[PDB]
Amino acid sequence: SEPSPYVEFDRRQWRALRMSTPLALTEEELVGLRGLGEQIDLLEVEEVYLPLARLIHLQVAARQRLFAATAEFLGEPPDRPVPFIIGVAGSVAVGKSTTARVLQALLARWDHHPRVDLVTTDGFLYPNAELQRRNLMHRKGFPESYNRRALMRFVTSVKSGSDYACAPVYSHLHYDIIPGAEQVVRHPDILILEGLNVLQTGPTLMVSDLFDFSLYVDARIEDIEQWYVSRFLAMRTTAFADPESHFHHYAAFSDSQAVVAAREIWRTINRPNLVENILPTRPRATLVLRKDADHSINRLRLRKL
Amino acid sequence: SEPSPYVEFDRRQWRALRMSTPLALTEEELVGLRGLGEQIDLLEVEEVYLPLARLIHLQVAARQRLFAATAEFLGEPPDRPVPFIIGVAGSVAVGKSTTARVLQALLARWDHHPRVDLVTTDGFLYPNAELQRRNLMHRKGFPESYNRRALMRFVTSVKSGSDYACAPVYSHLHYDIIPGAEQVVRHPDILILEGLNVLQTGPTLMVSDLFDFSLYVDARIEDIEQWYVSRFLAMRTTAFADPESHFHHYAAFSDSQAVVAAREIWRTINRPNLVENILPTRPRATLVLRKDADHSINRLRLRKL
Ligand SMILES: CC(C)(COP(=O)(O)OP(=O)(O)OC[C@H]1O[C@@H](n2cnc3c(N)ncnc32)[C@H](O)[C@@H]1OP(=O)(O)O)[C@@H](O)C(=O)NCCC(=O)NCCSSCCO
Ligand SMILES: CC(C)(COP(=O)(O)OP(=O)(O)OC[C@H]1O[C@@H](n2cnc3c(N)ncnc32)[C@H](O)[C@@H]1OP(=O)(O)O)[C@@H](O)C(=O)NCCC(=O)NCCSSCCO
Repeated sequence: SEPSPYVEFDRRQWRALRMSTPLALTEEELVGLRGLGEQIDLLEVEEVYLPLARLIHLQVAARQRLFAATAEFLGEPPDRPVPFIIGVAGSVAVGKSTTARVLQALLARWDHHPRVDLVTTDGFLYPNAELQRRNLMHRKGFPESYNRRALMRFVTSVKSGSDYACAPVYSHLHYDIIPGAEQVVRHPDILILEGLNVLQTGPTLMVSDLFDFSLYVDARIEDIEQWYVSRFLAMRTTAFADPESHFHHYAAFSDSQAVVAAREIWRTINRPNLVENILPTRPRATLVLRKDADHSINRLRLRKL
Repeated sequence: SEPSPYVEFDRRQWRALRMSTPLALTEEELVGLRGLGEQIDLLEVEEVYLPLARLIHLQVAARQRLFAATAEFLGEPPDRPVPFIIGVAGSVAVGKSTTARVLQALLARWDHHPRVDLVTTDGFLYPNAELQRRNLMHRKGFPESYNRRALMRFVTSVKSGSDYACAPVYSHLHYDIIPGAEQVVRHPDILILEGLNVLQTGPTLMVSDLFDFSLYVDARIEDIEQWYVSRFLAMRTTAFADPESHFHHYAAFSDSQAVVAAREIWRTINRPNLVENILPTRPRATLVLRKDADHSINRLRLRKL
């Protein structure tokens, strides 16, 4: 009685689209792809990520057909397909990075055996020096803190079938970009771009306009704040514990101080960014994975149109 | 030495992509599709619109393949394809409406014989009453003067394979929407949406996100002002001449007054709208037809990626 471009699913419903897709991941390999605080088990990989993987390959061939028509039209000469670009977006601490890692492993282990790369956009973040100069240290993560010009070049270069294309490297440990570090990407079959900012749209063409498929990992804003604070507290004995950690001073905080500090940074930087720039981007993602307070994925929204 | 998602053409180059596409339009039929002030001849239809028509059908099949994958995935039941939506955008008086009419006739006369409809977005303009109430009479044509909610419904409804979907009707003569008038669209093979506003992007999903192909008819902003003023002067003896014309008072203007009036409305309403909302939309169109001062199409920009 009122059409929608979306189709909504239940884990029970989605679970059924797996068909007879092979589970090529061990419980040992899954654990190494897992992020701090993530609750993902093989059952979810089976129940949720397998159908998603199937759907994606179905479309990788169908999309390769499209560029064929434009090629047949322009009447140009291949054997090297157009890379299939996938964008993964989500809030900080919502688990998008884990989702991206699983998705890569799952896709790379497919009969025809593709070359699946994964690049995180934080490598296109301006160096801390440039941020201070632009007065954006307090806005790290916002669309302005990234070198969107460079990011666009990279993706354009890769999808154009460039032989070699490389990107800068970000160190979460040093909270800055690594001097002289490069991530090289040579003609991949599927490139996964993961970032807070990736689904952004605008006046000029943007990276989002070059995606062939996009995932938005969603959760309740109040639940993410919890995951964030939790992770923060747990990093006192892991990352912050390292002397080279930029936030080594946090390691000594007490459960009490830590929760305060964590909440401050959240409502001050991460929350505004989520509400203002990331969330407004959800409507356009191809697939939206809605997570529950327990980190469990129980609802899925697919773009049929 | 720096990739781009576009490919630029010369009329000579583009002219060559026609291959052996049949010219099924008479010089008599072309004239009836022509707009006041337009200089389009069969040569241009042959030289420019024929390759474009070929390219479009190439992609209509390739795109139908894509929805097939999503269908095979969801494992649903067809014989009635997903309508192929084409958006045509451009400034007022740039000729987009003529371009749209030619494109429709050209496409509808193709071997397999498709059902090609054409809807103009001005029918989704709020009635003059609603505009006055919202204080937008001076902003007729801007994105806010349209009922984007209704427009989105319509297109969504049609692409969903709706049996019947209908739209309101706008009268250029009465400068308002016709009471009780409906344009009915029954499961078309290709729906062409033509409007100033169609390529607009935003926070939520928009009509532009549902297009499968888009044309942007471009020209020099200074040349359009000329075409506009010219047309205005010529409408004194055509449209404005009719007693029922909302702008019947303009028919009596002298060449002098008319040019003044025309220029006022231009720099006041149409130009701002062009610069502010329409032009910023060009980068995203699939095909950009650049017209020359003589109304001739001499350059084409295609989105390869
Ligand atoms: C730098 C930036 C923009 C990075 O955004 P991301 O999208 O990468 O954040 P996300 O939550 O997805 O983190 C991705 C990975 O990066 C890890 N990570 C994040 N921050 C740090 C860190 N400081 N040290 C070590 N690892 C970190 C995080 O644990 C994930 O690892 P795994 O999934 O393998 O377990 C963001 O963390 C930031 O700094 N935002 C504003 C300032 C801020 O939040 N400062 C607090 C610093 S201590 S708190 C925990 C990280 O926010
Ligand atoms: C109503 C609106 C938004 C319509 O925008 P459109 O995109 O349809 O304009 P566009 O230039 O593409 O016109 C499309 C057709 O609509 C015709 N047309 C435009 N205005 C009128 C009119 N007032 N009376 C009769 N026909 C008209 C025009 O000649 C085209 O016909 P053909 O291609 O078959 O020869 C626009 O004309 C408008 O009113 N804009 C702001 C106010 C304004 O410009 N007022 C001046 C009124 S007299 S001047 C000539 C039309 O601007």
